[PDB]
Amino acid sequence: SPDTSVDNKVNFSTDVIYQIVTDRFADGDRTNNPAGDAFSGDRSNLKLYFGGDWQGIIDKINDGYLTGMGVTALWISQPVENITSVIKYSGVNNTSYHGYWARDFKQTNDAFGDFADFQNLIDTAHAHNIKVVIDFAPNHTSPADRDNPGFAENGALYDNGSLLGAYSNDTAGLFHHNGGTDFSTIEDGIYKNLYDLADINHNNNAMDAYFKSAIDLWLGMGVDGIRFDAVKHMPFGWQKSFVSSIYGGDHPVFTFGEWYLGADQTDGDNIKFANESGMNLLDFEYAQEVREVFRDKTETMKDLYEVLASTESQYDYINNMVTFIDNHDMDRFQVAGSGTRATEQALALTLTSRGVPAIYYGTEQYMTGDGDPNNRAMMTSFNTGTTAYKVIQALAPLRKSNPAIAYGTTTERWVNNDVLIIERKFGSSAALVAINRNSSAAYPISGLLSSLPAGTYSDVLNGLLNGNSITVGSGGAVTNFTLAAGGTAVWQYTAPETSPAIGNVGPTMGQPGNIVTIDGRGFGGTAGTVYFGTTAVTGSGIVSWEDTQIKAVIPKVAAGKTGVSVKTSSGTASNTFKSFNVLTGDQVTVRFLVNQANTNYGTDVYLVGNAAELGSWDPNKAIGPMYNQVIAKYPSWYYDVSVPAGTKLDFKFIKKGGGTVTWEGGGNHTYTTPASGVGTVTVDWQN
Ligand SMILES: [Ca+2]
Ligand SMILES: [Ca+2]
Ligand SMILES: [Ca+2]
Ligand SMILES: [Ca+2]
Repeated sequence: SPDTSVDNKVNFSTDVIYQIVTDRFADGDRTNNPAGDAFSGDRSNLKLYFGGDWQGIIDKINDGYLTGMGVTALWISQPVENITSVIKYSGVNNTSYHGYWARDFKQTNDAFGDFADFQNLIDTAHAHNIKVVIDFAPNHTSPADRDNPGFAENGALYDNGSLLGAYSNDTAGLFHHNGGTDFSTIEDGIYKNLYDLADINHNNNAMDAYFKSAIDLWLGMGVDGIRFDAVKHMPFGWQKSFVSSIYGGDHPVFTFGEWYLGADQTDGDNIKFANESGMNLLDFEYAQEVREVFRDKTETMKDLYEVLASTESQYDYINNMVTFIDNHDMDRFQVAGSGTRATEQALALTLTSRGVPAIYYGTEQYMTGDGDPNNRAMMTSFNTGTTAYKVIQALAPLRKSNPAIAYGTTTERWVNNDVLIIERKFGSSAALVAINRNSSAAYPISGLLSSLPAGTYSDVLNGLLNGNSITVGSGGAVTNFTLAAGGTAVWQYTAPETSPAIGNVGPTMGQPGNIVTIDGRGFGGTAGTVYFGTTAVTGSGIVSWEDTQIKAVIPKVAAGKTGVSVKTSSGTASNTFKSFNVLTGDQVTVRFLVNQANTNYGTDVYLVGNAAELGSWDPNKAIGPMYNQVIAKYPSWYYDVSVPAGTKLDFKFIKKGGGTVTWEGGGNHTYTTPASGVGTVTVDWQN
């Protein structure tokens, strides 16, 4: 099957995701509706269950509402069994309608449906060439008070109905007992509770095995992708080990996490997580800037382009960014009393930009509402006639048919404070997008250049947003035209590639023997070579080959980041996909601890070692800076690190800072890592 097939679970940049809060979308089965104080019949209390369920999603696929839009993936509320108790929070009864208060990750939330309902949703979606993404929240269970067991359900955790433990009587050490976080540092937000949510201890072997087992069940039923909740509040090392076990399992899938960023904020740890964790990220820098430019008018088109360029240079895998313009935690894009063209233009930009676009349910019906839970009202209408519906219908399928939009580079061709003209290019295909946010003034466009070959191009939107046709001359020169007030147009050209061209490689990280997927154009029908760096993969090591997709087995090659490329059976080479990170083997998570390592202000302890996962003795690739506040206290330091299973590691600790790099004295430390799960090592500093 080709790169655009619904069967391609690891690469999503040809898709458009529709994000559904399950309880708030469509009640297709009133018999699974919660009863009593847990249900809001008149929808007065938006913290209660309203009744939306998987059957309702199934109905809106079959009757064509969701298919009519060109949407090709559905991202749904965490499917797992939640607590069924109603919690009073400052006078207001609250429920698990949102799906984030888990108690059994191996059972369904019966409000949404049973396991047969879930398999039907998967089946109806795939049958319509729609992928299914689930929220997954392994950070915590549910609200709990350690010193008052009676509150809620004490954050209890069941395994197929059998109680592994609760917060108040936690003899196995399943949870952290370190208080609640004040969000003051990243370390503080990982190893402590988020509000009153019982924080899982993933340095526990039973917890590592539990979540690996639980995710495999959902992936076994055909789930195509995972939205990891709260990735800022779990150890980076555990998450890298966790997604490496997915990529090495039977069901490699696209994964991405939520790492919130505020407006005008960039964060080095966010960047490092997106580039090194093996998991991708929701693109908050893009989302906040688009909101500023179109919704709030607190930035201009020039500022928007600057963010497009700075995200491109800082993120290694820009086609994996999941872009959006709002979600279930922000104010709705549509502001009561504003017009709808801001929504329309923001969608048009997002649907044609690099990455993986995601649309929050009801965006296309101009739903309004500020803050949680007002931004989670019941879907107001299924009107397929709104301009926004038709904008998505027109432009989402371009991601499947034009490889410039799914894979291509991004180049500004014209920019002032109100107008942005952007070109996407991939080999012989290209797309040109023009947007004028000024609602009372048209702008003449003169001397615009493009990569479009000569001829006359009609607007893909056909004037729905006051766009126009253009005439392109010899050198990609675009004949003078006027971009109308509020105007938005898309012009495109797609041509069959003749040279092999890689658009994406998924997953982005893997140990030898994993199956990776290479998507692009012009690979030929018959098998050729795949080049992990300088080493060739042919014959047995190619699982399947065709013109837009190759599946291949990672070869036993030096661990570390490397380029991936293909040569056709006619000996023709491709471009190289940058920074594929080969692992040494399967991963475990080890907590490394070092004592009596004192430092002055501005100097941090780091971990170096022999395996690539430990930097290969490069203090430039050292792991850290380590932590010293919560799990263990300065002058003790600790860090949770993804390292190869069953492996004799040699390592030392170092002290680096503004210039100086101090090394550990004596001989090396040595440790054989576990064959599965998680581990720990405690060492003394050596002067
Ligand atoms: Ca229902
Ligand atoms: Ca249909
Ligand atoms: Ca945590
Ligand atoms: Ca600003």
